[PDB]
Amino acid sequence: MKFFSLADEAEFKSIIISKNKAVDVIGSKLGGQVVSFSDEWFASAENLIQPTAPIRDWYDGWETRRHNEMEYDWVIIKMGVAAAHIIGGEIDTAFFNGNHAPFVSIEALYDEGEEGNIVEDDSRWVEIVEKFECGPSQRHLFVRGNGLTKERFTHIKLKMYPDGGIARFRLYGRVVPPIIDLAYVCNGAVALKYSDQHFGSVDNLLLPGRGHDMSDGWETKRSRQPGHTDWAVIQLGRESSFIEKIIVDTAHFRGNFPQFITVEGCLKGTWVELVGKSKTGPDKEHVYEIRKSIRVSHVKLTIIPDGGVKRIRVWGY
Amino acid sequence: MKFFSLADEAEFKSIIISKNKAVDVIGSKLGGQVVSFSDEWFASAENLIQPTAPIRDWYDGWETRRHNEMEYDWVIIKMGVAAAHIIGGEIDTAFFNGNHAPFVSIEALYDEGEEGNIVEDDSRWVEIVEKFECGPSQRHLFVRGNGLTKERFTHIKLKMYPDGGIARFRLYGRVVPPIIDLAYVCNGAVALKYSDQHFGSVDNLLLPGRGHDMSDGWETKRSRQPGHTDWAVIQLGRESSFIEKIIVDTAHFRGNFPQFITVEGCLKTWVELVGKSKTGPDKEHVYEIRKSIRVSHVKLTIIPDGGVKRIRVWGYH
Amino acid sequence: MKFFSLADEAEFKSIIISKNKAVDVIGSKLGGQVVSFSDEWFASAENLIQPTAPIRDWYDGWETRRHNEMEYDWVIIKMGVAAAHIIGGEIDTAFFNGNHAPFVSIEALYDEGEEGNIVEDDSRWVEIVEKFECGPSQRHLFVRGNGLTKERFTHIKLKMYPDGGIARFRLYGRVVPPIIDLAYVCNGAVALKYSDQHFGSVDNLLLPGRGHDMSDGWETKRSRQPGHTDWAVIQLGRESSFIEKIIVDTAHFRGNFPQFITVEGCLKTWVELVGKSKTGPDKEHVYEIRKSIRVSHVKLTIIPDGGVKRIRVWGYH
Amino acid sequence: MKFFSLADEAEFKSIIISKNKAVDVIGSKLGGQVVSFSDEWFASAENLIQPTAPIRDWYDGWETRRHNEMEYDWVIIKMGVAAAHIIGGEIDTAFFNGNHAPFVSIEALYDEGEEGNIVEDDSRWVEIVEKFECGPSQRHLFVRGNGLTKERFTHIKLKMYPDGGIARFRLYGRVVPPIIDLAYVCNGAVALKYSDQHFGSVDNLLLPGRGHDMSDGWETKRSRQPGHTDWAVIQLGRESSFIEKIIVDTAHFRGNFPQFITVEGCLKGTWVELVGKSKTGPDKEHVYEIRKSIRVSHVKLTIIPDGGVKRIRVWGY
Amino acid sequence: MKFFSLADEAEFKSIIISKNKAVDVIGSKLGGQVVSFSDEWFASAENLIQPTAPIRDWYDGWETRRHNEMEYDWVIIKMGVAAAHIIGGEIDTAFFNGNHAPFVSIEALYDEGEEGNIVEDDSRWVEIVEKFECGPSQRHLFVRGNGLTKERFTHIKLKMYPDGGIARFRLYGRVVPPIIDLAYVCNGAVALKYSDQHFGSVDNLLLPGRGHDMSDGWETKRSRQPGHTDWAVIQLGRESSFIEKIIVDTAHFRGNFPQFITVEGCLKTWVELVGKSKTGPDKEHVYEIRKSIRVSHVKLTIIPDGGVKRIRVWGYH
Amino acid sequence: MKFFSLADEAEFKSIIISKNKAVDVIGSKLGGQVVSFSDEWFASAENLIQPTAPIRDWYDGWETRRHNEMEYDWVIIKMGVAAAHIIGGEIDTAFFNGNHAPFVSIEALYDEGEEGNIVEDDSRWVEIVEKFECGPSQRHLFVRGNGLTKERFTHIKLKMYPDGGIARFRLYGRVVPPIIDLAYVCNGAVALKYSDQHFGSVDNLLLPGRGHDMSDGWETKRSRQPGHTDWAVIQLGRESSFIEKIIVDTAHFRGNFPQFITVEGCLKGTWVELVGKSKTGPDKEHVYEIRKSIRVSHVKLTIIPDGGVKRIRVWGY
Repeated sequence: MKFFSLADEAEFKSIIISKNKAVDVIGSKLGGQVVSFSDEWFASAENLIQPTAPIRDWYDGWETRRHNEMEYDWVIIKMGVAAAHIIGGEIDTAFFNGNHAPFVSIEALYDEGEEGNIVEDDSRWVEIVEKFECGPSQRHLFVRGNGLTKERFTHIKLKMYPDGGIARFRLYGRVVPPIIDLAYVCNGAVALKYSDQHFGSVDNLLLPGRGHDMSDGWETKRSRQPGHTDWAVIQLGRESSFIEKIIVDTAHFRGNFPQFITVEGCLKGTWVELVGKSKTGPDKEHVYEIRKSIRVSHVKLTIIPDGGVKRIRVWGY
Repeated sequence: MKFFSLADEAEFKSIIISKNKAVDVIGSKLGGQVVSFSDEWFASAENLIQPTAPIRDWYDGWETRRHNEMEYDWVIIKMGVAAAHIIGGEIDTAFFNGNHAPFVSIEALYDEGEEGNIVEDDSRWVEIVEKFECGPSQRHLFVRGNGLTKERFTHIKLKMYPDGGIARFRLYGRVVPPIIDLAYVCNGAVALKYSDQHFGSVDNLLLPGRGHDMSDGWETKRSRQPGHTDWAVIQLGRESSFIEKIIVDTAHFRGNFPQFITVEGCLKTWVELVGKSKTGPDKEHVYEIRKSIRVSHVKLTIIPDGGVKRIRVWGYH
Repeated sequence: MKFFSLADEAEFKSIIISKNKAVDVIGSKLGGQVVSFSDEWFASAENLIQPTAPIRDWYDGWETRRHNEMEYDWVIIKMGVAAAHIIGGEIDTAFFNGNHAPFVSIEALYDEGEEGNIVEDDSRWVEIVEKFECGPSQRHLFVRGNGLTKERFTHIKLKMYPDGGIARFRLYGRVVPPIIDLAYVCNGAVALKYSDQHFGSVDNLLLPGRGHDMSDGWETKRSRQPGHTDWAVIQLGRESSFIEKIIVDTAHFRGNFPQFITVEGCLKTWVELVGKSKTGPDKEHVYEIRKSIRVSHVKLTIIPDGGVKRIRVWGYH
Repeated sequence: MKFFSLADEAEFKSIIISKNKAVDVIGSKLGGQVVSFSDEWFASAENLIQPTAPIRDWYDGWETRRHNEMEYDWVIIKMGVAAAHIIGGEIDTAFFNGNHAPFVSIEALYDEGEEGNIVEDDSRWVEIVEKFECGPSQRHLFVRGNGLTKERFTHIKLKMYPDGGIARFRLYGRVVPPIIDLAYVCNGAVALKYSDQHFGSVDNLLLPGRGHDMSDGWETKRSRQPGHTDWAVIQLGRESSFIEKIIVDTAHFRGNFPQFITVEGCLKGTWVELVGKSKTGPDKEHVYEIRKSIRVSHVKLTIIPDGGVKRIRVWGY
Repeated sequence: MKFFSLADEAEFKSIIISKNKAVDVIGSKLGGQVVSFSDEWFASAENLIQPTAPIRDWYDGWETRRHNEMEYDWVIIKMGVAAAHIIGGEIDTAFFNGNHAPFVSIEALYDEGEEGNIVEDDSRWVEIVEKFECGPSQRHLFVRGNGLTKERFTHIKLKMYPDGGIARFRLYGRVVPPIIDLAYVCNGAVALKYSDQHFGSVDNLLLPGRGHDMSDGWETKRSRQPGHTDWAVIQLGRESSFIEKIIVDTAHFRGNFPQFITVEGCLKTWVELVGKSKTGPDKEHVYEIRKSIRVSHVKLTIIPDGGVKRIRVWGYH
Repeated sequence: MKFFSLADEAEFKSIIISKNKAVDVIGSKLGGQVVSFSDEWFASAENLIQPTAPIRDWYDGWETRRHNEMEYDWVIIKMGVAAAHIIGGEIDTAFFNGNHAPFVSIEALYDEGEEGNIVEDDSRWVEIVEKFECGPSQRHLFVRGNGLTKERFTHIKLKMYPDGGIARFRLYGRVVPPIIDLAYVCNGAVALKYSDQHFGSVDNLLLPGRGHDMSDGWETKRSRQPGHTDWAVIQLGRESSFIEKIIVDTAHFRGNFPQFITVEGCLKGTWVELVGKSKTGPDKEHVYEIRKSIRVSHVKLTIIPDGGVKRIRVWGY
């Protein structure tokens, strides 16, 4: 289990995103749910998986009562996705300076069907991340020493020895997919690179639903340089052959949506235009019928000159 | 399709709950999620499936802009449940007087796996409920003339002609079963009878997770006469042959948790499965049975009253 | 001086609106401003001229301290309009039960230019409305027996004997006209008829600026029958001889702006000045006429309903 | 067009106030109004002219949608005063770091009478301040290269190429006046110098109305030094000959109003007492009958030992 | 023990106020303080003695958890007063419907000095009020059949059988007198009659300190007929022989303080002690008498109405 | 009168607490009340004695109107305790930077019985702390040059020459006590030393009542070191001989109450166990019957491994 410091978050993201095409599979934004837990006295376990960063001044996180008599506190979380292989994750103890979780370990298990709610007592649990030490009010970026778990997993269990507080818990993993949305996160797609993110993130583009407001989308500052543009490179969770339609949803972007957009395709060198410059409108699902055969592995959305987009869909085989 | 007036809700349930063994398969509490919609100008589409009763003042409901160019507005909702057969539902237009939905019609569709977010266009959409008329600020309890739909669906589509507002949308259906939690709502269990429901319904007993607070559970009024007790009759999604674990969870109930609880089983005459046991607060109570019985309906008894969050029943057959 | 009961508001308007062509010349919405007052101990004098109806709970009104040493309390208000002849007004004592104004009397005055803030002392103050009696928590609609005052004024003074509270003070008067906006309230135009007023009155159509939000405009209920339309009949401050520009402004109406609008002219039989045109949201619609017509009353028609912020009509004569 | 930095605001105020006797003639505090504008999506154009300084955390200013297709956005503001000559002004882009207006130019025009609402299209518009560049989150103090415009103006137009945000817009100008209030701002009077201002400003003394609270008055910290005093030198908008009465209004100053006051007069060298030490009371209009003939150009109010005053009036010829 | 219905409150007071000369000796306003309690799970025990009437929504009252193992829940309250004899009180179960206190009983105890906080256990606790039954959301005005208790107490104990909620608990008793303030509540004075009580009762006149705001005083409605006056008849804790100072305190009454006040004395025919004097706001009015009179009941007269905070009367005997 | 700086607060506390066994006898937390005052215009005199530290952004303190004509402003405060000897105190002018009280002096007086409310005019007042200078926004720790006043006192009077603001006023004094609670503050007990205080203070343990929430108790951070503990040494206000029972109340500490506690006794050298390790529960009054004879002067409560306690009682002779 190698650790990373804020100083090298760049490298950490590289090991996680670019090299292992993984995502925070327990995040609520994508479907993650809290199945159970041992205690939740000062702050709810649900706080652990929210998309927003921890706020202060009540605590934004999971804090249990004091003096646990059990060897550890715990929580069981079900991935939003069908299953995935784990590479690493984050444990943020933000604003918990002292009463933070002293040590933490993670376990996983695979449950064929939604037969019921998993119990912490289940015999299928398996250690995914050996016990390690946490520091106060900080982020712990960690990767498994051997990398991607060779087994598939559906539920994960966080353990805090013996109790305390954790602000956020992120667990990155390679989605094991179930005509389909090739750029859908639940199908294995992930956001790779991007010009910039002001609010929201490029990985919001590959999510379920149209969202609730502009916060769950991808937005970029108001630029001024001529010929300026913004872009996001998504790696479809499965190389295409036939792309029927590409959808660019600007839902909730009413006064800051892009002026034009263009989509391109690349195969694991040259980029090919799939949807040339197209004037876009506010809060709409602009649908582009491609009906073309191409072997693309990556898609690139370009916002011009900048703006906000909620989602991008790429239906095909 | 028959409609029921408020003074007939008693019979309405009879049709959907006792007879058809249905439950609200699109509500959030259970996993219902908005996939998309044509517009949400004045009020968010997600409000539709909330578990709370509409609240006044912003509008606690769904509302599109005026003068729709298309023939109707729509919202696409994915079932929380794995699949279900439909019988009817509720369309509450609360607090929308005049600008309420003139007409509504419902369509269902069956999609195998989360390939992506279904589109209005999809040629699999079929009419499940013929277009009927809505009135100002009221509830519309309806049931399909032909009872349950022979087919089973995973997503439903609501159509409002041509635009306006709907406060709530409940769609009732019989869940299709995917050791298993035999009382778990996802496996087809439903609550038929209850002695009392002061706060939170009895159908909360059979849901995923442990919830957020006392509101997603079952709570009865405070009683005074000796020997008084409250109960909930639950129909297992399948008859049992063997039962290993029964779990009564009082999570979140700290000052009003029941004093003692018992669990009796029946085949449709009652047999004791769990003898009178003193319960505690915000705790999971695990009772080992290791016995074999052919019970179909279970009955939780809390004494003298109080609240319980969940009841699990692990068995076979 | 005659008074009208609520069940007579219908006739009240007839007298002031249709007959005398008056408008509330001291309200803030139109430019009314408090110049000074003798006291505002419990509630601000500025509340008097607000466009909203009194709201309960602080007191939404004007209230002076108890036991006034002088004979009466007073407030001096300057007309928004350039000058006007008075017919009557409203004195709403809403929510002031018992400590309401026992008596009230009104005085007017004509001051050329903004030399400074007029004083109570000024020897130009003349009685326009004889001292009458007010009752607890109610509205007092009154009209001068001698109709319009032969003279024209710029400031008015309200006297409360000897102290107490008044929720609202409306003073109706016929504006004195200073290419010109012939429908502009400052030039003497007034709205006589309207098919409907769900939110915001039709007299908002003829005001300065584009307003703040949807509240300072005209909005009609959402309609359902085909071919339904809503309208507003406006009397120009002067008959036209030539009309160059007509402008329909829907500023702030983004989801309920009208679909199409038309403008007909009449001389007091209607003539089309602006043919059916599709309108947009939060936009100014400029229609060139370059024609000559002797119209006195204009009529805006929005289809099928919705809201409009302003209507301008530039002409001659 | 010479610019000034916060470092030399002192000199800027000198060029504007002392040398050109000008005031912020479009300020709402004095009567400035927003007539129209091109867009107002993120923040209202009315925010531009409010008396208070820009606050943060919604934006306190004027921000338009993105990617304007028109060459520039704009707003038309009507001065509170009858007319004035312009010398300069301020453009604050506070808290707009990046999305601020890249460039700005100002235009003016004179409209004989309130014939209607001016259109940005009017042919009378005249460039008053050539296009210049703005920086992020900062104040831009600017003066016209040639100084006071030889022409009179009533409306001014701010243009933002092509869109963005401006926090505040101040436009200083010499008021062209219409027995009168010689110290009335609408008559050309201006606050020249002053010992100090804690809350509110000395220029609040020459405003219309009695105000709403202590914020629109002039207040000084609680001093302790013996024989300490505070003063404000106003320059009447017109040399006097006969001063009938001087009014000192302490409206809204109930616990921090001055203990004594004295008024003096000077002619453009020696100061002459007009109202000697006079014990003052709370929330009152202390009226001093002078009935004296004097050629004063400047008036000086002295607060002892300190305190709060709402307004000072000086009636005469 | 007799109970009185609301339509009998008139008689209730007669018994406790005029006859027995009692006052609410446990309310906070007067010094009542919670010493301890068995439980406060859903609602704080301190709410019981608040001077305000119960307010809805949290619960404005006292509420213990469900299923008490002991026979009853309890709260221990220490009298503000030095000691008192009990006659009866009020038990308001407002807003507690069903989960209200089934039964209640009261016990008193006399402890010399503040040795510590009394315990439920203490063998000095004696029954003062036999266990009676309470109903849902209502007031219970009761009086002891045997009138005043022969003994005097310092602390009282409320017992709720077995658990539930009580909104308010008033306990009436005749205070035991420890130059002295002869009208001071702690010396046994009580208010018998008043002409009017619009805001705040007359018994506030005789309390410790000057209070917090206008709410802890006596305020009468605004009157209109000439010569109208309001009064309060107060019974001194002892007859006077000599009276040196009378003090009328209008602290906090700034805009509704009385205009003039007078004070007459009587022996139980009235004699003037303080002649008509003009009163001021938020000020203490000290009137020297230096005379000897055998008065027992004093009478404060405010003209024409208004509010007064306190009335002190220093004398001998 | 020697002063102390924040730098030597440690020494100041030593002179006050350890050497003179004194406490803040006018604090509201212990019973202190405001009897009267000269003015309270900007901020209530009651703010002076609240237990919490001064907050900002209305002012948290006592601020009077400006320009007092009287030689000084003042306030009369009654100690919560029966009487005490004074050693020193604190005057905090927090957040009052400039308008703070320039000078201050303190007076005291003894009133046999609660005969009435003391007047600032009383002849018994005695100078306890000669007039001294205060600085802006700071704490003034001061001790009487000669120390403990040889006389007993019940009321104290703060004087501010001539007016301004004081944030807090603390007056430490040795309590003159009235089977009893030997560790009760009202009996002369005081908190001496302690391992640490996170929230609340160790001196909260010796207070009246059970409190309102966790803020009026003694709590320590969540520790992690093995064998870690927390303790508080109380000095009984009177050496014991027979200790009947010791009570440890953990009221309001539900999730952070200690796991075990032990009480010890010492005589003015060796510590003796009085209550050995005892598992403690939440929100309960753990009662320990000692029924032992011992000459202890000091008591020591030990929290293990840490936690929160509301009060400790020690009944005996």
